[PDB]
Amino acid sequence: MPSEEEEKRQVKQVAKEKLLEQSPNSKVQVRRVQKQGNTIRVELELRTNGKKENYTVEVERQGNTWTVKRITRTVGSLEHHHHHH
Repeated sequence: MPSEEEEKRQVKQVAKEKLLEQSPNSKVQVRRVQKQGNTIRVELELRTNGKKENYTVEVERQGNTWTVKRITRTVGSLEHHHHHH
């Protein structure tokens, strides 16, 4: 029986390893998970030297196997410095 509880264990592991394939110097941790039918959107948080990029590895159920639809990264823009020197 494909136990739903075990499905999180698989998907979040696939998700983190993909981010570790994109950036082996970074240490990734799970941030948020959403079961949406076949497609699980797992938000993760990838931490690096002076970087912290929130990703979303959107995985899909094809048969028994979990395939990555996309790896999304948080979009950046110019901010307003709270601290001024």
